Amino acid sequence: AQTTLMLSQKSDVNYLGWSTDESKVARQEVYRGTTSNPDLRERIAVLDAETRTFKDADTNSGLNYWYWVDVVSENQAQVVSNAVTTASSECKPGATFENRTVDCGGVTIGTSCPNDSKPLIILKNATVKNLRISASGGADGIHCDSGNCTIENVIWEDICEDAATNNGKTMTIVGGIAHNAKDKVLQHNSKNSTTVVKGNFTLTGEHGKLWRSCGDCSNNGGPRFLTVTSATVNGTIDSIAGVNRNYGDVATISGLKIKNYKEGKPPVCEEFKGVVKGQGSTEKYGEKWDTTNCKVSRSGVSKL
Ligand SMILES: O=C(O)[C@H]1O[C@H](O[C@@H]2[C@H](O)[C@@H](O)[C@@H](O[C@@H]3[C@H](O)[C@@H](O)[C@@H](O[C@@H]4[C@H](O)[C@@H](O)[C@@H](O)O[C@@H]4C(=O)O)O[C@@H]3C(=O)O)O[C@@H]2C(=O)O)[C@H](O)[C@@H](O)[C@H]1O
Repeated sequence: AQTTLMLSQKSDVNYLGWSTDESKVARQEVYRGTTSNPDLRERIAVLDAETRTFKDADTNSGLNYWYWVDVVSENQAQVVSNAVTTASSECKPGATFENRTVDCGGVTIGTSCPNDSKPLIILKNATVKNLRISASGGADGIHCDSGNCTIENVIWEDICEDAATNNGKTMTIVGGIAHNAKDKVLQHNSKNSTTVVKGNFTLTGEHGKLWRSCGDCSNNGGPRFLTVTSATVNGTIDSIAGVNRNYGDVATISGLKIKNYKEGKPPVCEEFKGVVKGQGSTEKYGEKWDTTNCKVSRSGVSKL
């Protein structure tokens, strides 16, 4: 197998994002050192088998750091990633991948962020992994335009418009770090489709919503589904999910951690009235728990 590791430095905190193709994961260990020498690294954490991200806030600046992540299987096999520090050619803006998995090997891409009224990567029943979207060249992020798409270990240094848009059947977010400065992270426009969030997808900075079933799209309708099983918001966010109840949307949220979380701060699942473009405006009903459209108990959300 293989483990590909990437690092994002935001607000004096080091965020690690990795993808692994190991099958029966038992645990994952994070190693950190003050030099390049792997032999001098030390275990600063032993994590569970599902997370694909890690936050190291116990670092002092002025000092460079090297990181490695060791993915261990049930058969105790150890798949150590490449080193990342604070010190393929197919992944370029405007690219379209179809019916395959493209490993971007941790490269950075971007164009620019327009000022008016443009997808960076379009996936048609495909998967993209180990990709970093630059701070200025975000455009309209990643578009899943058909079939099942997986966006694995993608780091958004900043979000220009939308981080990822589900215009397909199923959009799965596995791990990844999404940063934004003052917004829509996951935009869902297709109908009879699902958006899955796991691998502890992490949002940092300032955000609007983690996920929003389009409220006023042209030819709007539903149903649209969201299933969050693992995610973390280490910053401020207006709300987590926005469902159109009149359209049959269902948001199921568990395994979510939020920095300084408190009832209504921020609201998690909110119900709206969806409208067709031009035929009115979208009104917010409010935050809801354990309803037909908002399937999330207070047990599924906790303070980071
Ligand atoms: O004509 C189209 O179909 C259009 O689709 C894409 O754009 C999407 C929406 O059509 C567009 O109006 C916008 O919508 C978002 C959000 O999804 C929508 O619910 C609404 O959000 C309101 C409020 O305006 C926001 O500021 C915030 O407070 O949230 C509110 C809410 O009810 O949740 O308006 C939003 C917005 O204006 O950005 O973006 C949608 C998107 O997928 O990005 C295409 O991008 C567009 O070109 C066109 O094809």
